[PDB]
Amino acid sequence: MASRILLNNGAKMPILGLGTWKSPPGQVTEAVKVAIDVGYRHIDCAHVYQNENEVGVAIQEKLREQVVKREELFIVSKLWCTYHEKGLVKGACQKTLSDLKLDYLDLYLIHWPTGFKPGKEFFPLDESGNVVPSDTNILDTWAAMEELVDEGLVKAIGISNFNHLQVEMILNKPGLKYKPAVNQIECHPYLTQEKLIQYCQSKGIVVTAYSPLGSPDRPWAKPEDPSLLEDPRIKAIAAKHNKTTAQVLIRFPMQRNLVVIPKSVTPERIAENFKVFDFELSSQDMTTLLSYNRNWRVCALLSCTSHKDYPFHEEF
Ligand SMILES: NC(=O)c1ccc[n+]([C@@H]2O[C@H](COP(=O)([O-])OP(=O)(O)OC[C@H]3O[C@@H](n4cnc5c(N)ncnc54)[C@H](OP(=O)(O)O)[C@@H]3O)[C@@H](O)[C@H]2O)c1
Repeated sequence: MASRILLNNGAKMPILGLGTWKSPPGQVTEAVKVAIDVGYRHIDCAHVYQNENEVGVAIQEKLREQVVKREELFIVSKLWCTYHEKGLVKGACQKTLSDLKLDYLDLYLIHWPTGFKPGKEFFPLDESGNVVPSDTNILDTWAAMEELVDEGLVKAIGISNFNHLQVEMILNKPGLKYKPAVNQIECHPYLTQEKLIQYCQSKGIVVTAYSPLGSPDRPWAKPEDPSLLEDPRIKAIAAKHNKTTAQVLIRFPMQRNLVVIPKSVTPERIAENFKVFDFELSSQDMTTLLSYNRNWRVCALLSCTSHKDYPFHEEF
């Protein structure tokens, strides 16, 4: 297990990163400082998480203290759905850069394939509760992403939550200048994603697995829901290897050649989650974990199921 994967822009991306969705702003600065101290070199961020300024304070302190050099960090952020318009993309990227205290991102993703009406609200609603869409299509948003590469604001661009047809749409774009480097998708033993991963990998697109622990802090959790960290079958694999259940759930995507971004704000767990480079799951263990698929999603963007570009009607 090598620590970085080569992307199609020629850059190397650390295969383990720290997630920041739901990390409270008064805890995420310490979380990111601890993560960099214990070896993380990849941080996954987004404007919609409302905590980039505090993530940026941590990054800046570790660069100032010379704990790490900027070239050794791999910082990812995402363009929110209300900024898909051509004339809004650069300013969205620059606001994220200003918050993170950076002069470039290593990777900038389209957060969802669905564009929404621009404005202050992240989920603009009609007087009945549906998301109000944008008419911009995702090929014109991709052209605006390509401009950020050519202006030096980002080293790589990619996509998130795109289905196979939508990835194909970008790959078949007339005049395509840069292929997506990454598709960041939900992936864990209850949503194993075989077909979409195979597709992306065959095209040289690296897949990042989000919610690898099943997001037990997601807002909309219902106790009736499946729980990866408590699944006795996964606890038994961890017990066999003398590791924690979370460590098995992080190692699993790594052995599928995925990048993985577990979130924690707890210092002991941040350190434990990084100690996954010293054991191997067998092929039998990997096949067993894959057999737990149930097509269960943490993140289904339920307010957007009539948007033309909603990604999850599609088999994959
Ligand atoms: N592209 C997208 O649309 C999208 C969507 C969802 C997620 N993401 C990205 O993926 C990251 C990871 O997904 P996620 O935040 O949904 O959930 P996750 O990483 O699956 O799970 C995070 C939860 O697990 C807990 N935890 C972490 N390590 C643990 C351990 N060793 N033992 C027990 N519990 C542990 C955390 O608690 P504490 O924090 O209290 O320690 C937190 O409640 C996000 O933070 C975000 O960066 C992207």
